[PDB]
Amino acid sequence: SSVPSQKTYQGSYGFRLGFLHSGTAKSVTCTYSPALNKMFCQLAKTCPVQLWVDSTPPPGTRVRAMAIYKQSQRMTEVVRRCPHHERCSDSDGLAPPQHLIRVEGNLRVEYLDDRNTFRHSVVVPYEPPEVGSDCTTIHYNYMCNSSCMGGMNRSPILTIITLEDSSGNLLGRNSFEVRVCACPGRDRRTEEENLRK
Amino acid sequence: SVPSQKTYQGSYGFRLGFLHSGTAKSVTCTYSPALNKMFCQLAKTCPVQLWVDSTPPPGTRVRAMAIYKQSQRMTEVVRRCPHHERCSDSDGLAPPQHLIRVEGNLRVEYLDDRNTFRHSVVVPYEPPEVGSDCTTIHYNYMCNSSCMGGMNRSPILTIITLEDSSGNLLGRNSFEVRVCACPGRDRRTEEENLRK
DNA sequence: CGGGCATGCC
DNA sequence: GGGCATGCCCG
Ligand SMILES: [Zn+2]
Ligand SMILES: [Zn+2]
Repeated sequence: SSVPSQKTYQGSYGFRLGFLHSGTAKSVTCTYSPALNKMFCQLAKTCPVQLWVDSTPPPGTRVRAMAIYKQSQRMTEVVRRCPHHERCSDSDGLAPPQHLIRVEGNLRVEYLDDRNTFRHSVVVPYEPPEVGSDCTTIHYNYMCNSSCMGGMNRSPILTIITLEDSSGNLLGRNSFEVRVCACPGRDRRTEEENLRK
Repeated sequence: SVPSQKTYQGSYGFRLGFLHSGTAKSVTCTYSPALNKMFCQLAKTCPVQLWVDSTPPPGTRVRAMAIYKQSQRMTEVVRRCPHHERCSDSDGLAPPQHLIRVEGNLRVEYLDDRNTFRHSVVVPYEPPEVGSDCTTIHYNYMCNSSCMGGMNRSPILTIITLEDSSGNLLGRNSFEVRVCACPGRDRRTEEENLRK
């Protein structure tokens, strides 16, 4: 019916994202390309995303992740797990089986299947960093490959990360492209080389 | 539990023939005598010829069923993967879960077995048309051998049985099937892997 | 159909 | 990491 905004918005708290530096060994479970602003990862493997802010949002602030198709031809379509993976019983105990994006390690995670847009998202309460740290790290998992037939079917996606108050009002927004694939190092390297040809 | 795959020509001298289609990369259906194996593309016509020495009785039928070839999966029902089951490729006769359809036969019947839950497709036996010495059935395979959540790279066999009207066996033959994007490429590859 | 390549897997 | 199996796009 409509399309979510993907416009970078630092907001009043100076909200931005950070990623580890991981390298490009042919596989490697998760690697991020600064050149492409694109995460490359394997199915069900830890994808760390760092949340950086300048002030600190109030308690009750939430951090939401949602996938959308990058291409305008599919952008109104909801990003979901393919029929196979939806039915494969790899439940972590909380994530519903149709959801592409999961959060690891957080008892307070909530999954939303919006009644009106039909879009899936996963949301955790915002927490300040630990002592000795400058950022909050969320561990995401992507539960289908970009290639899965009947699901993403090779269509590229964006993950939109939004900072929101308790009622769902926008406080900040950032995004990154993601490719979920068998060989993240190889594929990251390939796409970076295509940028130099 | 596993249906028999024992070849028997039975009293009517029942056996199968296949077109001799060669190995151009993407030939739609091609059969390897050395491998007794059909290689074919998803949803493309796969002609299977029925040859008999004498005409079986009125009411005879011809059934096709797929089974897994490897012992570790032989007990599992062969079915289409979750994706293909749900794609919009119905012919309005075949159940969406069934791997094997018959095209061009309004008298086709499909069965899910009471006890084994295996799928099959059955058509009336018809004698060859005038000028012909065999009867051709046009099968279609509706999932690739490689499909995740289904065959998932496990080899299958198709078992063709000739049956009387009550289902009693008159004859049986079988062939391996690989459903794939490039049947010629893949046949030539397999036949080359036979050699030292 | 199919050269050329994308993308699974070990 | 290499490679090889095996699928898809658009001419
Ligand atoms: Zn999937
Ligand atoms: Zn399939």
